Amino acid sequence: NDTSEVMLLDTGWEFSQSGTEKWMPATVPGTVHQDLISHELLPNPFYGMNEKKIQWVENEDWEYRTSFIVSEEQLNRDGIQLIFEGLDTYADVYLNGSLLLKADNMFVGYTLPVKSVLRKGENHLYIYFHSPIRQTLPQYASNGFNYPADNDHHEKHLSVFSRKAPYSYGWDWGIRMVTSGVWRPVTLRFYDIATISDYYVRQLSLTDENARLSNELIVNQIVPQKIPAEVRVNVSLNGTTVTEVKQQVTLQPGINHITLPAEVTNPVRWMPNGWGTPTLYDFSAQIACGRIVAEQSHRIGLRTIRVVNEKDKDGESFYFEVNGIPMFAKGANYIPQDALLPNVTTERYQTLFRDMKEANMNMVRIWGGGTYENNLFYDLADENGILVWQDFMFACTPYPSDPTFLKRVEAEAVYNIRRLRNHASLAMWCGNNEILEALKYWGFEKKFTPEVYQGLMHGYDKLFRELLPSTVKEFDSDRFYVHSSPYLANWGRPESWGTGDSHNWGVWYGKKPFESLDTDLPRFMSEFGFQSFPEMKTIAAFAAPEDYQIESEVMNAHQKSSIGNSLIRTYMERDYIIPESFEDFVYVGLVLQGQGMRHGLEAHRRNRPYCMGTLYWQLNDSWPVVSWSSIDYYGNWKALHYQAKRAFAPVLINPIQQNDSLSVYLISDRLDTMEQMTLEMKVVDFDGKTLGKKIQVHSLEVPANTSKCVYRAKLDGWLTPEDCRRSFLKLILKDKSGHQVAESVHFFRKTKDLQLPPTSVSYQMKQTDGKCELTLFSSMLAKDIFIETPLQGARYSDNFFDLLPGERKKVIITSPRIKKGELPVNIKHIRETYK
Ligand SMILES: OC[C@@H]1[C@@H](O)[C@H](O)[C@H](O)c2nccn21
Ligand SMILES: [Br-]
Ligand SMILES: [Br-]
Ligand SMILES: [Br-]
Ligand SMILES: [Br-]
Ligand SMILES: [Br-]
Ligand SMILES: [Br-]
Ligand SMILES: [Br-]
Ligand SMILES: [Br-]
Ligand SMILES: [Br-]
Ligand SMILES: [Cl-]
Ligand SMILES: [Cl-]
Ligand SMILES: [Cl-]
Ligand SMILES: [Cl-]
Repeated sequence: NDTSEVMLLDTGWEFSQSGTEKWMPATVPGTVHQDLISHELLPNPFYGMNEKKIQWVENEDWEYRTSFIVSEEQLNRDGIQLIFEGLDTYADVYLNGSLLLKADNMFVGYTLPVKSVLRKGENHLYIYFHSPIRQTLPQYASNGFNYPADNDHHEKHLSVFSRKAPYSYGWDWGIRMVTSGVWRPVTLRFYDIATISDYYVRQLSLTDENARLSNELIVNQIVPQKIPAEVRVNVSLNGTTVTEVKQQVTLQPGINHITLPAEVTNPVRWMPNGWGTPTLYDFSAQIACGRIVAEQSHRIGLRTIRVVNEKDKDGESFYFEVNGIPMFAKGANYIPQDALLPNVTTERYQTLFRDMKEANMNMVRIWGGGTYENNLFYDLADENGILVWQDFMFACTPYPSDPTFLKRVEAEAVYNIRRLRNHASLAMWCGNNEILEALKYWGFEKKFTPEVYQGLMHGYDKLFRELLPSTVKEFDSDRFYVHSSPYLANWGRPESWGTGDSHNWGVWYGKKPFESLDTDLPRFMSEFGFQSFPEMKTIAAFAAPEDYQIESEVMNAHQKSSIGNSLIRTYMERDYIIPESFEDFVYVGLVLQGQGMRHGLEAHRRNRPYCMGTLYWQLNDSWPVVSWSSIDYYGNWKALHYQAKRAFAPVLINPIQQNDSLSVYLISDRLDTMEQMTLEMKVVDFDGKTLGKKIQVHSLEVPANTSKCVYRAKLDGWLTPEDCRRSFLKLILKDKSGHQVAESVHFFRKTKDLQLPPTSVSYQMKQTDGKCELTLFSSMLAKDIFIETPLQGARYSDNFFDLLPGERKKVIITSPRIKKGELPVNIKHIRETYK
């Protein structure tokens, strides 16, 4: 790209527990915990009872040192900057006897001029990480109250005083690992003349005919002379130049602001997953001085995203309009992929997005108790067509709002807004998670004096209704901001449900049946969820076999909600026979979470346009644990992920049965209307025999982006109560010429009420390496089958599906670990779980 040289400061690091004077190799980027693990100085934090055994680390200070060589020639570059992309958290950075920086914000990158401090030959970098605990003890002691951050698993809730990942202090699905270290990359850049400080591609307008852009550059010129330069912007697509623009300047010492207009005629639009291609242009900005001294590029998607949040007859709408078209949101809430962030590899990020794209998602919420994710994450969003709802990193508690804290947050907000604002995927900012809800409804007013309660309320506005929205207005002015999710709606207050987004925790915390999701509807569901134990191979990764009960102390260990086990059983008993064995119980819990949650995903799509989106809680896990996730820590899809994929299908046949009657809806998120369609249904018993005749509804239309009822029949006089216990409804949708475009299966009774016949799923297996093709067969219905393998991270073409009486079913299992010579397979189904 340009004449600069970058040195990656990523080898030869050592670390030491302060005071010990003992030093050992470290891996950077990394964490103090991981460095210790690598030297068997801590046990596997995720195993067994090890949480309590690793806590001591957070009471210690930790130092990091590296040496590097700089040549005479490098020292004669005009400028040299040391960039820290992340320091967790209170870090005194020393280079060659100079204190360059007192870092105090995990979420901030720092760029430091170092030429004048560097020496020819060897150079010594030394970082002192103050314990974030010991650092904030005195701050907590000055405060005279304890903030109500219940997810902070310590008597003193110190999390709130630090700009550090909230979940690192513990969460209701997470381990407490209050770590430190150089958590993103360290780079030393040697350069001439200037660097591009920021390159913002600002979209001014977009029509089918023309995209107008403003290319906004901040150049930091490091020499004392005035430098004539030419600024060049090349717009390209797939390696071919689309437009090129050019601007003569004379760069002054310090910051220069340069703006160059560019246009793209007949622009190829970036579209979300399901609606077309996630087209990305390449925008390259160069500073040319006679040599290209500086260059920076962004991949740019050309699209409009408008969040429509307006008063209406139903209350206040909350929806996303994309490229002019109201887009029903289908997705999940995302949390950190690990307790130790630098352990999340490029491959792990790629697989997560594959999992989202494959489940037909078009949106993800990066929830406020994690981090502002790394550049890769948003790059993957961009190229997978997934819209991104970005919370600022505040969750579930009120926070300080003193001048100095607000200054720190302002830096963090400016840094990440500029970092993220060029991404096609970025759709909106949200000030926090559930803080206004908490302040209003979680009983804080009986916990604090009236004066401190008032200070919390005034402090709320300072941060979330003044500082954050005004910063977004300044630096990202065409992006929506909302102060909180949920902004008004509260799950115990039906009158508030028509106003904006909902976290419906009536299911789970309120003990409400899954069927309540058909009647308790939001304008937009930004959270709802249900826990499940992960499958046995994940349990085995943290527990010995003597530990495989629900309430072993092990298992308790890996259940951070406190309530969760009894809720699971309470809900399971409503719909299923509770199995006697721990492993059968784990299996039925996976089925339960998949079935109840997908009934909600279905209600929300069915009730469009009243409801315009659904993001379940939660996509993923940070470690081996019992949680609300659809994918466990090892990347195994639970039933819920397969069920999310089905419920998010572009076209879906949705049968819904209430008050002894059946409706069938056809739901489409396609951009085109389907015409001359036939819905075909037939009642089949568990032995495979059709009851009565096929039912045909011909001449159906399925308009773009609609949910519509095409069929209703009462059960009474159609099927007897015994038929209902003994048969299912198969439903297929076909075009004019009889091509199948969709299919569903419907059961008339709760699973515990079904007269399931004893049966064996037999299978044939054809195994090559990387691969296992299974052909399954059962003469009778096998209900909710789980094809279970011991192979961590094995991917399946399908799983957690009903194998229909007599119907062959092909399933492909893939894994890099499958060898050309036989994969262990155990097939479970509902009837086996009880006598
Ligand atoms: O309890 C599970 C999850 C939390 O992990 C997370 O804070 C989320 O915002 C939420 N709201 C209600 C419950 N939940
Ligand atoms: Br410099
Ligand atoms: Br600099
Ligand atoms: Br200027
Ligand atoms: Br990174
Ligand atoms: Br108080
Ligand atoms: Br606001
Ligand atoms: Br137990
Ligand atoms: Br019913
Ligand atoms: Br069902
Ligand atoms: Cl261990
Ligand atoms: Cl940046
Ligand atoms: Cl139903
Ligand atoms: Cl059986």
